[PDB]
Amino acid sequence: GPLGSEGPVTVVVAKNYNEIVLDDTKDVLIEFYAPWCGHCKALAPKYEELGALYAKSEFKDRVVIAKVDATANDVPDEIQGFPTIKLYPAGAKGQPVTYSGSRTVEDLIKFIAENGKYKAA
Repeated sequence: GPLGSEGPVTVVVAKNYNEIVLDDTKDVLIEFYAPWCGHCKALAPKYEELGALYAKSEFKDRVVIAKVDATANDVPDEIQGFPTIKLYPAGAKGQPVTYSGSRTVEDLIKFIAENGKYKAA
């Protein structure tokens, strides 16, 4: 049926991050960010290219690239390092892979691929 619309990576706010990023249906990579975070602005290229490929290649119904505004949405988890990249596997949604977030897609693949249960790589 219908496929595609706007923004590949599922930017799930803290409001739904427990419904989309915390879903055991697949491995979800949540990248906490902000609107003024120059870092996220550099991480988006990978989030749109990876997210798009993850949501439009051979895993669109599998490991999904998620995001959330750590400054626009009150998350239930604390963050000592802004931004952050938590990976909620499809089995370990209770002890995700909290991260700092870098500017590399290769590390992302190996991320949910070594951090993920689905091993999307």
